[PDB]
Amino acid sequence: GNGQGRDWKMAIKRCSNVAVGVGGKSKKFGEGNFRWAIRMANVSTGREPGDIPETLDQLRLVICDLQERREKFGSSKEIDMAIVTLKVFAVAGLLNMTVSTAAAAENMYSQMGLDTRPS
Repeated sequence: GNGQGRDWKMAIKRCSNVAVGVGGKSKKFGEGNFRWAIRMANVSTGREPGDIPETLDQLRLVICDLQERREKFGSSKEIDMAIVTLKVFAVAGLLNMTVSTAAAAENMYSQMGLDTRPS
């Protein structure tokens, strides 16, 4: 629960290069995107609104719970945006791995087996 730390800002800064669209013909991820995605995920999964994931493991738990909810209740433009936004924050932010688009981050998140729930 700390979206004010300097490590948090560096994570967002890394994700500033990532595009929401599949090409160079789109927007760039902003800090508002991630705060919205995290908050929307916390409320949906019985977490406190302002709970900020510190480690990668914490974020994966949120993503797993959110994807599970999408599997049970259904998909939508909002919940898909939230899930992919967290995955971008996971790959390009915490792991610091260069991805061009959100689709690339989504693809890297799966290949590295991050979809699997930790223990």
